[PDB]
Amino acid sequence: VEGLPPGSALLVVKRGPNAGSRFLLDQAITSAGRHPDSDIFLDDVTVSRRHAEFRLENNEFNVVDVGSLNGTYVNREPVDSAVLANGDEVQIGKFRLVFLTGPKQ
Repeated sequence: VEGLPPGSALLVVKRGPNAGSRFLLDQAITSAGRHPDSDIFLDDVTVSRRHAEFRLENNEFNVVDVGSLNGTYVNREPVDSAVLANGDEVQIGKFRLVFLTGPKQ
């Protein structure tokens, strides 16, 4: 995705309550959950208060499950963590997201 701040990435909701919504990943830790102060607020009972984190580490974005009830899935597989690649699908509750790489630093 050319039109993003250098070093950032984007998560797009492909399916779910807010299909079309998208969220910038441009910080060391981006929280995703039903907690009201989540950086990515996914307000559905299928989503844990603190469900996952998108972490920027060694110039790579990783998704980390932080003890969700239903799990965090990357390409349909539940993971404790995964280094994300362009086009990877991430499922958090009933939200189906795709991870898109942005421009380099």
